Amino acid sequence: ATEACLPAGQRKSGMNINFYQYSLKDSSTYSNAAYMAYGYASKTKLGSVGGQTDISIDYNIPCVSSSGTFPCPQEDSYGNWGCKGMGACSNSQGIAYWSTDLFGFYTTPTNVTLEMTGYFLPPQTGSYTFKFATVDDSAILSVGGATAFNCCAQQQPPITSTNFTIDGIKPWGGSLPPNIEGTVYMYAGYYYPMKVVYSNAVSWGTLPISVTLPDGTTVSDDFEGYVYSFDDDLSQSNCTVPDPSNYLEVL
Ligand SMILES: OC[C@H]1O[C@H](O)[C@@H](O)[C@@H](O)[C@@H]1O
Ligand SMILES: [Ca+2]
Repeated sequence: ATEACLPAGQRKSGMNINFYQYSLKDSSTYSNAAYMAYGYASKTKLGSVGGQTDISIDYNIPCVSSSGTFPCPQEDSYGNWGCKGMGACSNSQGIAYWSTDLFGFYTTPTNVTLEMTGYFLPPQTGSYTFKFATVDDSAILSVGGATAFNCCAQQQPPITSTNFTIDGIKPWGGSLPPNIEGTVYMYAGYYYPMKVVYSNAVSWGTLPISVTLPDGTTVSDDFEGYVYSFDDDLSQSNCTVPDPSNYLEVL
C-alpha cells in the first residue's frame, strides 16, 4: 500500500517548485539516482514559485536569425544550425540562456534542476498510470508518504528514497526517449504526496507529464483540481495514513 495523508491545514491549489543550480553541460550529475532523489538539495537554491498547476516543461532555446530572435522547437533545428522557417541561427546552442519560461521564474532554463512537490487528490479509487511522454534531460516522479515526502511535511528537506514511480534519462547526445509509465493504486479522497525532480543540462528542456485515471480519462499538462499544497504542520497528529484501505475512518 502507498502511504497517503490527511492534512488538516488550509489547502492551496497547485504545486510548489523549487529551483536548484545545475552546471551547464554537466553530463554526469543529471543521470545519477541519488542526485535526482535528494542530492539536488545540496546545490544552491535559486528560488521558488508556488501554486503551479500546469507542470509540463517545454523549453526551446532561441534562434537568433536575420529577422529576429525566436524560440526554435527542437524538431525544427537542423544543420549547424538553423531552424526551419527562420534560416541559419547565429547563436550557440551550448551557452546558458536566461528567461522566465519555467513558471515565470527568471533563471537559466538551459541548466537547472527543479523540484516540484504537492499532494495528488484522486477522485476515483483504482489504478492511475502516470506518464512522461519523453524526457530531456532527466526526471523522476515519486508518489507516497514513504517515497515522495512525509505527510504534513511538504517543505522539509528531501527524503532519501530512490524508489521512483517513474524515472527517465535521455542518454547524452542520444535521441529523446520513448514514453515512460508507472502505475499506482490510489484511494479516493486521500492526499498522496507527489514529487517530480527534473534536470536540464544544456539547451532544450522537455517533460510532458500526464496521468490516466482508473476510468480511462487522461489529464495532460495541467493538473488543476488534482494537485494541492499545504504548509507544513509537524504537530498534526493524525496526518499520516499508512494504509488507506484499512484506515479507521472517524467522522
Ligand atoms: O542529450 C544531451 C543533449 O542533446 C542535444 O544537444 C539536445 O537534445 C539537448 O537538449 C540535450 O541536453
Ligand atoms: Ca537538454
